[PDB]
Amino acid sequence: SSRRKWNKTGHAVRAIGRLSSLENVYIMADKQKNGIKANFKIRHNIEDGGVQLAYHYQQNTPIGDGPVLLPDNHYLSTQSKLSKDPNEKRDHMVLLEFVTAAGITLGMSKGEELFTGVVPILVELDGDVNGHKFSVSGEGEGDATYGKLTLKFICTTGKLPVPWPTLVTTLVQCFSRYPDHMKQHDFFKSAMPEGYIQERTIFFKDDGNYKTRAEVKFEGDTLVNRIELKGIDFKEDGNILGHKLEYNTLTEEQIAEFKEAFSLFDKDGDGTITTKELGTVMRSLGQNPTEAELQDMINEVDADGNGTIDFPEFLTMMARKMKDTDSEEEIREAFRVFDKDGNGYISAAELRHVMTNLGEKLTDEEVDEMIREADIDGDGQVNYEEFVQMMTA
Amino acid sequence: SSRRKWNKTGHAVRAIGRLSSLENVYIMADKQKNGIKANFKIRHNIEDGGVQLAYHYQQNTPIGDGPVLLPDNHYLSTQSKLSKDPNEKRDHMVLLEFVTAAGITLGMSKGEELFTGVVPILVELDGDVNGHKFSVSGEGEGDATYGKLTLKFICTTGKLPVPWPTLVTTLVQCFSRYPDHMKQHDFFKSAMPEGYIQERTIFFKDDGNYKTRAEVKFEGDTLVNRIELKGIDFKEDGNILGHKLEYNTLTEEQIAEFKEAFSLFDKDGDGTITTKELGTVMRSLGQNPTEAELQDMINEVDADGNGTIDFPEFLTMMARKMKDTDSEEEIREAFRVFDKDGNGYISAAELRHVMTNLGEKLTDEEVDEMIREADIDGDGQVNYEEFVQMMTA
Ligand SMILES: [Ca+2]
Ligand SMILES: [Ca+2]
Ligand SMILES: [Ca+2]
Ligand SMILES: [Ca+2]
Ligand SMILES: [Ca+2]
Ligand SMILES: [Ca+2]
Ligand SMILES: [Ca+2]
Ligand SMILES: [Ca+2]
Repeated sequence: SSRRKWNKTGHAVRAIGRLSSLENVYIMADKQKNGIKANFKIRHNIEDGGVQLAYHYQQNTPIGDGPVLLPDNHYLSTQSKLSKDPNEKRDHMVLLEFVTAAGITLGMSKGEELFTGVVPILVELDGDVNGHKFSVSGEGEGDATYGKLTLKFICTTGKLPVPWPTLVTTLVQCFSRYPDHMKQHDFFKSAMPEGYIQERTIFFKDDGNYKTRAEVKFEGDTLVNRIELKGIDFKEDGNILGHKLEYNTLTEEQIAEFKEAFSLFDKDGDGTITTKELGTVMRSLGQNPTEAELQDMINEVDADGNGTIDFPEFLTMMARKMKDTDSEEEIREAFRVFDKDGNGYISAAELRHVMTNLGEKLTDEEVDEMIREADIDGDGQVNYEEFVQMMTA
Repeated sequence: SSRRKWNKTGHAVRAIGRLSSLENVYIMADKQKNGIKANFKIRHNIEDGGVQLAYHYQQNTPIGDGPVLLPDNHYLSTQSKLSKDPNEKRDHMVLLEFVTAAGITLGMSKGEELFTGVVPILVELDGDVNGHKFSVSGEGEGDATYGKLTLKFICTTGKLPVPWPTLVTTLVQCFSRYPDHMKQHDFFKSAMPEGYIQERTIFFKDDGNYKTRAEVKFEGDTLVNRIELKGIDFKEDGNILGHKLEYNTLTEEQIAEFKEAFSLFDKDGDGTITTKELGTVMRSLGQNPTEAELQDMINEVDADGNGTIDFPEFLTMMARKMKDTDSEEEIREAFRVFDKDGNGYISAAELRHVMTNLGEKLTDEEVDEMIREADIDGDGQVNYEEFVQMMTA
């Protein structure tokens, strides 16, 4: 029973750790400066084990003179993916991010209209850390409907004197997705096109700090983020100047596939799936759930409780990994949806029917090429074994 | 791009399947009968692949004449674990379940008082399926504070003529946990001690049906469920009479360890952790978060949005499996909490301090035995490597 004592005590201590390790961006109004303030912590993994904490303090204020939206307390949730470009010989970072706003319970600007489509982005940074001067240039696109950013950054001075992950937060929160009931709390878009000034201090525990000032604004059709950074008090042999942090190089391909699938449900392209939209899709495939049943389905996956499914919630649902036998049954059920006449073979006619009903457009010849790619035995249709290979390999 | 077409289309079809496979018990009032009705579906795994659906329809009405609570629409969420007793030679089933009520947004009987502690349970069933007569007897305990049931059932007529999993739903929803804001919607406890009648029809797709009637009531200190079951139209070679269903024999031990840990937080024993309680625990270990920070922590794991953490939410948080490197860092952080003076060794004095502050009672000699079990090199303290072995092996 000594072991029972160790276990029970260890569980309680670990519970406290799981509860307190949140990396969300917590935002409040700053009415005195006609803007907002924020605070949060980032946990950077150290190579070969450990974490380097980075404590962030933030303030934003408008550049122009027009009225802006000042929010109730809330937070932003972010997922980032870092990678490398096989063809690029300069020191660089490729970045993909999804961000959503939450923390205000369902009971509920001109700049918002500037973000309804895909917007080009330019980022320019001049830095000086412990006297080491450097510059960074980036370009890409933002798609606020999905809370999505995609950019590539290059060090334009040679070798970057600090780790790329430490610069991610410095290198456009106007691209966050604010849900319908939170539109009156989106300070960032409300300040456009004239823009805002964003300032931070970032404290690296047991090491130095960065101080940053940036201007974020439209220049023509392009959203531009221009930044100055100064770092002081860094240790030559610490995790930053010593380059001891992990560069975390699920896949981009898969996420893009899931985005395309999401769009088949999201008929009006506003970035969320309503009961009306889900029902339209289900009826097109021959299932006719009631309004209450549709709402029961949505409720299960509705993380922020606003009653509709956004892309990150859809992504979470589809990313959940299954027991190999549960995944097997899921594929059998999918096969039955395609095989409309139940004869054990999916015909070209059946495949076209399912695709066009979902809302996809393609020619008969394109449908035939799909059957060809899957049709191992050459009989002109797709049997169950062929379907499994197509879906899982 | 044929493969891209297959993938995107398959994702949409699988999404529809994940959304529509809910097994929750959906409850509504039945005002005409002074009771409730419910409907739900159960998915039974078939050996070697597939699922056997069982469509459930349910009605409950009070036995006695006193006033009862008639609920707004809501649902019950259930997790079940089935197992065998190595010592038992009779045909049998061991069962562990946790059930909670939800589906009513935070904006908000005498029988309730009968369930504040641990209550003994007796279950008796007489059945007849396609003319095959059988009986079942079970005994165990219910602990509604945690929504917990534990029982063992025996077939008292010999070999059971149907699979054990098909009888689980028939074989005491008064043991469900209703959260504070939902107490006025708990019909089941409000009907006690006189009790209620529970009737169901259960339709097994492509096969026969069960019809059941049960009386659920107190006899002395014991909650008793006495049932008659009649099954008709079953196929001799189907999944039921053919015994082709899986018996799903995470661990009971681990769950009990986690329950003990939960109790260290839940100071007043009401089955939920408030910000006051979490703060009390954190302060006892030397951390002093503000009220707003405590609420931010709770919000992340607060599935039903009522603002506090119940045992199944705590269990979900602690069951989430980590990347091996993330789990490694979690254990390093736990070690630092124990090692108060930071010298790299946990002393008996330090271990006692952490345990007694959490609220555990034990003697100095019992603390020494814990150190002994972990102290591989015999120096009287626990170093990091010894701690890792104790926590992970
Ligand atoms: Ca939509
Ligand atoms: Ca939502
Ligand atoms: Ca067919
Ligand atoms: Ca074929
Ligand atoms: Ca409590
Ligand atoms: Ca809760
Ligand atoms: Ca020590
Ligand atoms: Ca030792």
